[PDB]
Amino acid sequence: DALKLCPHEEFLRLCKERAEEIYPIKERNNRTRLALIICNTEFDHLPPRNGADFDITGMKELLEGLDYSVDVEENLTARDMESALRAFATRPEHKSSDSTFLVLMSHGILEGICGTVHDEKKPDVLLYDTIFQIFNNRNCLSLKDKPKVIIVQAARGDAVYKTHVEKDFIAFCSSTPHNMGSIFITQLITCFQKYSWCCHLEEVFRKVQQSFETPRAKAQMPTIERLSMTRYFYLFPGN
Repeated sequence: DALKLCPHEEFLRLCKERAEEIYPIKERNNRTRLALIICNTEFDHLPPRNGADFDITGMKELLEGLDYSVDVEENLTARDMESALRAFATRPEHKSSDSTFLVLMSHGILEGICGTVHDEKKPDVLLYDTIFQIFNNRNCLSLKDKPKVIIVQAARGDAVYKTHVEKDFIAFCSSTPHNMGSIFITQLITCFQKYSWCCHLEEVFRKVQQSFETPRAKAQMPTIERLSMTRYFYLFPGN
């Protein structure tokens, strides 16, 4: 229904008592949080993803309620998806932000998400590794030490340097095969609305996952992947 807000006194108490345990929050009047939604709905060689407008609308409204300015991209090839991500990573607003969200919705394979022109004979794929590399501690200094939340809906889904430089990420992934709004996005929005005022990000994700704890829904439970957060991320909605 509505995003429940965190009382300002609870925000202050938690930020004072648990300051070393949670990501710091920039004050609301000097803050310029950005979020990005990429959604592919029409493909040259894949079924359409109808009702995506409802998922986009819901996620945009949720993120704006969480005080993110939302850029929406639709129906891009893998090349253009990577371009959009690099452009977003260089935005100067991130300097005066405390965090970001990246929401990706398309068909997917194991290694990444499909662009609009993807075919099995001529693949068009944005690799997940590319996403994490674009925003890592070397390549995105303005988001360094800040939580980078990647929400992925992709139907039909040395490393020591990677472990050192890819920090403060979390990915929340649904790979439910295709067939209004999608179940994963609806549950995600409901749990943020009901719980983000009191629980940190991973507790919200766990409430989402618990909603799939039934015999017939368990196979579709979204997964937390590539977790490298060093603190807990409280959103303090309304603050």
